[PDB]
Amino acid sequence: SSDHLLKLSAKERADEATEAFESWYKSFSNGDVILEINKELLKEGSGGTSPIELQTKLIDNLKAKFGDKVSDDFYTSLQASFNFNPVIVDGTKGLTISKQNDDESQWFSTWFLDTEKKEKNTKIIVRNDFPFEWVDWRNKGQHDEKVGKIFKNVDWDNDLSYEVIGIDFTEATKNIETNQILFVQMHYNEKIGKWQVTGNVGGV
Repeated sequence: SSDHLLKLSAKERADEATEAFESWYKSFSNGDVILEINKELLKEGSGGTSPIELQTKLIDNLKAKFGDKVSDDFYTSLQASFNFNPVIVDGTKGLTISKQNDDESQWFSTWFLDTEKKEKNTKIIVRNDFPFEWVDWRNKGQHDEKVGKIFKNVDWDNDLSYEVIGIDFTEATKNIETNQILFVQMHYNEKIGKWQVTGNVGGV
């Protein structure tokens, strides 16, 4: 229904969104694999098989796993996030995602991703083992200095399509550069009638 947002109360929305997030976040198991290359590909630059290919095949697979659950700009933003934060096979590291951007924010889209092994890896995976908590942007986050401004793109004061999630990286570990504490926004999709996880993220 159209006014589904209008009819609901703030807590009902917050809860609806959070539940949607969980649904996704838990629509797969910790550590499931999304890009695998044969062992053979580790050697040389031959076979490659090159960033735009890896980035692509990766994104393709992702789209197939997730579907409606995330907004299209989500994939969009992630692919943009490469470009200068490339996917490659490294002689020691094997297959990995290299942080090469002075822009910290370009790295932010990589938050949910990791490598099976720290040396000579062949696989790329997802993690759902982080603590997450609903956040009150409209009243708390938006004014909160240091990150009150990471979300410039939403009105907040007049817009009901968007809500914010907070994630805690303090007592967990990754094989690639890590951030600590990030926020991700959910958008209610009018056409679809459900919440989606956008590619809009930030906050160090």
